[PDB]
Amino acid sequence: SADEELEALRRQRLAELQAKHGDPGD
Repeated sequence: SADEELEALRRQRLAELQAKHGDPGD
């Protein structure tokens, strides 16, 4: 799981972060 393992790592840190993203600029 060279890429796979990291995939969970990068998705874990990425998916979560990318989920709390946004920018209304109000």
